[PDB]
Amino acid sequence: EEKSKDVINFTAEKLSVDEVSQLVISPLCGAISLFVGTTRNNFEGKKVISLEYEAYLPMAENEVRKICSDIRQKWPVKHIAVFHRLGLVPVSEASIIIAVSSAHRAASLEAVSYAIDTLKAKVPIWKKEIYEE
Amino acid sequence: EVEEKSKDVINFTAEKLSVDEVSQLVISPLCGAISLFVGTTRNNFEGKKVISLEYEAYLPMAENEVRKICSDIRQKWPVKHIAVFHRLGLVPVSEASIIIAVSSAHRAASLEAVSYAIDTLKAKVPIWKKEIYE
Repeated sequence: EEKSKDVINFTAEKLSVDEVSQLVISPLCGAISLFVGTTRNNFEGKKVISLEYEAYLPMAENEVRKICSDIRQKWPVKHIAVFHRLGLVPVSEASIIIAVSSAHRAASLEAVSYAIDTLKAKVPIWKKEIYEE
Repeated sequence: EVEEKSKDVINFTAEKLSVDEVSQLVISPLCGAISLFVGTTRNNFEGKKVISLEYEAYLPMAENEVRKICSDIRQKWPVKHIAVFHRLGLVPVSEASIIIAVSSAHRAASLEAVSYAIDTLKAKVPIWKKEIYE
């Protein structure tokens, strides 16, 4: 018997795809799907050196919990993890990592896609592009 | 605006797979999205307890089929790097038998590519799995 987990974290720290995958590991699961959001080095023509992220944390957390609850109603997932970085996120570093685990791949795949689309659509987190001055 | 040659990294190996090492292979400054799928040995199958899965790959056919998958992906979606690692031999419970990673400018490509990749690999690539019980 293993209680299912929702691990949600907003943090200024560098996100590690390894540490996050570990959080959703289970012997009852055969699939883990992940999404990693990275700072791309350009936006509409100009060179980007980093992205800066801000949020109203309480609200943001609450919205991520809604997403988790919704996921668990539509799919038989086991563990979910959602990490978002705040502050400056330099090029090629991760601003968001999501991971979901399940018995079979369909659930985890569909869950992760929904998670990322929904988070981008519904969570109060903003970004400012930092260029070269 | 440097050119960075796009990569297809395909590997069959008896070694333990690392989700970190595989993600590194598809990293790009031109990409904002990396999607991954990790296949793990589940500890049961139709009632009975499983201790490991054993995988055997018909080669080089299995490589050739993974290359087809990569080519097909690149015809429909604007992905940048693809990586497909499959472990062979005994893969104990909770360890990874397959890690697929795809990167792109934007998330739709990488999400869609990875699902297509895993479904298609399970459908078309000649790898035999035998359940090992207790």
